[PDB]
Amino acid sequence: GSRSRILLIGATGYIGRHVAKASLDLGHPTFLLVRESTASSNSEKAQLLESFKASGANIVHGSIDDHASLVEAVKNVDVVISTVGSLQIESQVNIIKAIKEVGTVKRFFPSEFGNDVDNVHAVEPAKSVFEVKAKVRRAIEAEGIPYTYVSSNCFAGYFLRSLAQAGLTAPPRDKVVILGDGNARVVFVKEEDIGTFTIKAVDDPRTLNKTLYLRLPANTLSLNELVALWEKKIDKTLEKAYVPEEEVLKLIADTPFPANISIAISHSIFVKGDQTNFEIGPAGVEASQLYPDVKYTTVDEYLSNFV
Amino acid sequence: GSRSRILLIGATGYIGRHVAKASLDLGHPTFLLVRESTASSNSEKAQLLESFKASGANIVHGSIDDHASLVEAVKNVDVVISTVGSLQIESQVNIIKAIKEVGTVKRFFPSEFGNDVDNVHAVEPAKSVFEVKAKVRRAIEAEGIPYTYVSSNCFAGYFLRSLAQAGLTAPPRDKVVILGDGNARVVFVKEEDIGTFTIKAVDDPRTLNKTLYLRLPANTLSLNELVALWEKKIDKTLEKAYVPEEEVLKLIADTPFPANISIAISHSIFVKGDQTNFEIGPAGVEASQLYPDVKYTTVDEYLSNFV
Repeated sequence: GSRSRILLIGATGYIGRHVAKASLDLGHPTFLLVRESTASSNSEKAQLLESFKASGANIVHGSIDDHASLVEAVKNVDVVISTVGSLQIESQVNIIKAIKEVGTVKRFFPSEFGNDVDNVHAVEPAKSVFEVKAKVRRAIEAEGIPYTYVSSNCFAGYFLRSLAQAGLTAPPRDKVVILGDGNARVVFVKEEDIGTFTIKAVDDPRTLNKTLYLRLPANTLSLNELVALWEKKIDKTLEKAYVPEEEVLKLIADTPFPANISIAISHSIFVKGDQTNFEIGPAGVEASQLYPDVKYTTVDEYLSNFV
Repeated sequence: GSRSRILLIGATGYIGRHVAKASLDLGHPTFLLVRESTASSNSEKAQLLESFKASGANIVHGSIDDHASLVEAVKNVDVVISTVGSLQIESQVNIIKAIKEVGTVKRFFPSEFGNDVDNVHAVEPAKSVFEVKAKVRRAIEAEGIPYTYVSSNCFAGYFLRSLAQAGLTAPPRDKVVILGDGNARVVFVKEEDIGTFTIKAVDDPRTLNKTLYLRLPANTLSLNELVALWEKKIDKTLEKAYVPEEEVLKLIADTPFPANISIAISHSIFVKGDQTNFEIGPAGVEASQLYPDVKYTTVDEYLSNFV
């Protein structure tokens, strides 16, 4: 179970909890940075930490708004994996200053785990959300810090489970709204799989100073293909609506915060096809060609459960 | 006579457009800080700008980030209204330094137009979102800028046309999901009316250093009374589902950005009832009792267009 000491900053977040679990499962010494908080006011969180120290994670008590707790937690580790929320994507500049000041960190993974922000054709407000991450990448690069940018694409438990439908928690059995032509390919990855491939890249030299894509073969399809795989399984036809790009942009302009960020990320992904409309260059590498050994849940597998 | 000059920052945003309209309709000198009118990109923006130019507005050049464009723009006015989207709220601190240097400005309206962030019982991530706006209020107050905070509660175009169902667009005809008990009262306001009441307030001594609340009597209702009114309109009863606070909190935790912000803002409004569960204090003022003049669109009138 390899050897390196990993620090998770933002362990209780949506993808952070899966990256933390797999850190423990491929057997590393896992450190979790935790800010002092009132636990009744932050219940599910306290309970998630409870279960991480029960699994064996080593809690460091800190904040990225405390350089002294950051430099300390960073001295202590080999790779730093940030999985913070959108509210503090820009505050990762603190983790960089501390990573710079310490010198002992072998690899920094910033909070990415979605689209590759240097290869999107996004419209506002999504265009600005992505530009905050891109700017942290240029700051990691300016410091000379060793990095891996994980571009894990679409969370299966959000987008696949909903069949890319804005409100849902289960695949619709009546109707779907397909944005654009429905032929842009997307890739969906189960969150627990995102956590495993991320932890497998930590010490590998093929992922040093690379963007790691998760372009998983069995998991790459268009919404047309996904609706058709599910009409088959549920053995009935869904009523469909087709929304062109122009009608999606009007929707974005006429929706307030935060739902306009949702619809604009969905234009980048489902209309523009931003997860699959560019080639992995010299500075990129793919997780299935790099770790062919990992068995990931396919879209057919994840969908058969909801049938 | 001599009418007050209004500069509006964020004029093409979701609410800024309705404020800019009303400044022009109530005969104020209207100046709009615009950076560019992008060649092919947001031509909706461009044709919005054009509409306001044709209607009488003066386009001032510059942005929240050119400090000199801002100083030069705020010196030539009496009232400054900011309606920037959530991604730039934190940067309105640029507008505070420019207003503070100029001395001239009689009133600053920060980008509020929602819940009173100083009377909120929110959970994360909404808690953190509400606080960057609370952080700006304090800074206005710290440099002693005259101000008016517009707490205009629920936008009818997002929350009333949907009957508080996320997924948007039209009131359901079958079932409805209600968060909490459905008795927490909320105030729905049509965006046009939010433009009106904001401008009615720019000169008033009664709103000077006050929080102006839109608790419009015919529009303040609980979601259980809303479903009942609509049920009556379409002469049919819907099914209801009540989600307890424990599962609302769990869903926020198990949903990614930005949808978790959406759910945490619905928790504040529809489960905590933060729009109506406090008393308007000595530094608050209410809009319909201040302006009995404005024949605001009522919920029944708004909802009739969906029958």
